[PDB]
Amino acid sequence: VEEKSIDLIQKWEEKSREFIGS
Repeated sequence: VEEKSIDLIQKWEEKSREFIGS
């Protein structure tokens, strides 16, 4: 299994944007 991990570090690629966004 290695799909769950991709969700935890993809959500982070949107999190990054949450940075300077807020």
